[PDB]
Order: sequence, then C-alpha cells, then structure tokens
Amino acid sequence: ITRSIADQARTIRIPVHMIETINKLNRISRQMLQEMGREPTPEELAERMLMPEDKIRKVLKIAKEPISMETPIGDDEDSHLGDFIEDT
DNA sequence: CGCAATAAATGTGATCTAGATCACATTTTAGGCAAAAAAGGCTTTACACTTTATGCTTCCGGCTCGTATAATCGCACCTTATGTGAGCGGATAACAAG
Repeated sequence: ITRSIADQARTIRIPVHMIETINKLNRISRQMLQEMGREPTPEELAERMLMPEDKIRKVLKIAKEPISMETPIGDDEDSHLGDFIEDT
C-alpha cells in the first residue's frame, strides 16, 4: 500500500524525492524554533543542505495540487475558472 | 416720323507709361565628352555553421530496497438543531367475493 500511493497519488505523475524533500526541511524548521525561538533564515540551512538558496525557491512552485477548473468564482452560475482564460 | 427709359456706347485731349525699334559687343546657354565616385557584377579564397559520433567524467537527478519500531488500544470538551411540495414504489389495513 506504500508502493501504489508512492507515485500514482496525484492526478498528475509526481517524482519520489520531490515529496520526500518537503518533510525533510520540516523536521528541522521547528528544531531551531524550539531552541532559539527565531525563524531559520535561508543562510544557515544553506551550509547543511545541498541546495543554494535561489533554485530552492522555484522548487516549492512545483509542489501544488494545483487547481481544478470547474470551480465557482463570483457569479456562481455560469462563471468558471477555465472560462476566463483568453485563447492565443 | 417722334417718343420712353434702362443699358450700353460716346467723346473729350493733356499726362504718363507701355512697348517697340535698330547693329555690335558681352554674357548665357545648350549638349558634348572623360574622370571620379558608385552600383552590382561575377569571379576566387578566408573561415564558421550547426551537427552528430562519441565516451568519459562529475553532479544533480530520479527510484527502490530492507531495517527498526510499537502496536493488534484509551476521556472531556467545544456549540445547533435546512426548506418544501410533487412524484413514486412499497408495506399495511379495510373490503367484497367465495
């Protein structure tokens, strides 16, 4: 059961380490918060990890749902999320 | 031929320009022909294009395996309480026929 939901979980394919890299930076964020009491700035963790600081920000942009289309916005009658995007 | 009356036609003659002359010497004009500066011509050589075989290396990328671990279990507390009528099948009670 940990093999099937290990890849084909979301509606779209998702890598393995891409979801294992999130909780990796989690069990350390509160680790420095329970001691010092301040938010771990992207400077001290840049020396303990293999990620610089710039490219690591674009990684979070990938980790999403992202979002459906047939979802009410304002009119809640005929207006849909995928009905406001112009065509090229 | 004499008479009517709105338009067109008439004279004046001194003043002041407008338009024309002449023969010869000066000044302008036209197209002409090379030279210089420019257009594309049609060569022959200097270099530069991505492409694609390849294989070797380090770094970032993407995927799994087994292991170690405890469990196969437990309260008290916070705040609400959809709307209806119309259409439908099923279960139950009252009824006439045998």
